[PDB]
Amino acid sequence: PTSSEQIMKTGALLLQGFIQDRAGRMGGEAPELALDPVPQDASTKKLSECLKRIGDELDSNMELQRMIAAVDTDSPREVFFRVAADMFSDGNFNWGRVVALFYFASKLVLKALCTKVPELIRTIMGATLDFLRERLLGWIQDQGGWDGLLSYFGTPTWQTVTIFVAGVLTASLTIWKKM
Repeated sequence: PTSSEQIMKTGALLLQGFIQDRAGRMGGEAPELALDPVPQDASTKKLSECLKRIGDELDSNMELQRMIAAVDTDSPREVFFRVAADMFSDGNFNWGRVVALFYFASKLVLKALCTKVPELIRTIMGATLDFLRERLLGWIQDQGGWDGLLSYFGTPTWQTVTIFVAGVLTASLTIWKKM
């Protein structure tokens, strides 16, 4: 539950489930994912549904979409890390930054699927989970695991929470664009 193995596993399945959902929206079963889909249990599915709803709102943030559409790199891992390290360089973590990270990593993977480069999939997911372990694992264990993500976004004005999620990601992309 709060074990490092469960926290890593849930992070992997959350990232996978979000990518697979967007993959299916664009191409049904056609996209070559190159990671085996894992059936999700009841608790993890609730987290995946939360991330799905936040992802849809982030998709409708114009400034953020402009910034993400502006990344066109042969090395998505390098921009992923620049954004990840900047976002968490302040040392004041909360679930909105975690969500923004998983959202941005998923978009990087989707641009690889959409360009028929399935090896970037494992590279980006590997980097995301490595970053999860090195930077975020201690804080998530302190929170009691992933369940608190659900509390964070469980309010009627979750869209106002999501302004700050989009905001922190836009700020780190602006940093990377000036690097």
